[PDB]
Amino acid sequence: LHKEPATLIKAIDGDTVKLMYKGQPMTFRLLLVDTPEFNEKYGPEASAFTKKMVENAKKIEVEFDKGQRTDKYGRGLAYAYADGKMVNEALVRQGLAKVAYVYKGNNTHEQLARKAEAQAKKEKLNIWS
Ligand SMILES: Cc1cn([C@H]2C[C@H](OP(=O)(O)O)[C@@H](COP(=O)(O)O)O2)c(=O)[nH]c1=O
Ligand SMILES: [Ca+2]
Repeated sequence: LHKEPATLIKAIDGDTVKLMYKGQPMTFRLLLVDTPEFNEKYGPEASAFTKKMVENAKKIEVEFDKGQRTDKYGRGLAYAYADGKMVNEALVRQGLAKVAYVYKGNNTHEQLARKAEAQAKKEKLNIWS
């Protein structure tokens, strides 16, 4: 997989963000994860976590997997990086997202995400508390 440039337009919630990609505004949904909705427990903390990561980043990148690049709602499906650190994995590591929506052929980082989830669960963090 390859990292490509993008710039932040605006934070949305724990697992969606509006980015400019190839010069066009798009909503991105983060692959392999599910954060709580803002109305749910840990939703606001997940939103804040993603917001801080993407707003503080000097460089945002997106990486598409091998399969579908947009979902049925027109959202981009990607792994997002802030100053080289994967947002998707970082949310799971912090117990702010569950590994979820693992579809075959867009699952390159599944192992990495599951290992983060195991560690978060062992530490009893947030969702796992
Ligand atoms: C993350 C992801 C979500 N989706 C779709 C499945 C779910 O459909 P439904 O809306 O029919 O439940 C939805 C969940 O996204 P959200 O968690 O943002 O609600 O997005 C994909 O199709 N591919 C993906 O990789
Ligand atoms: Ca969600």
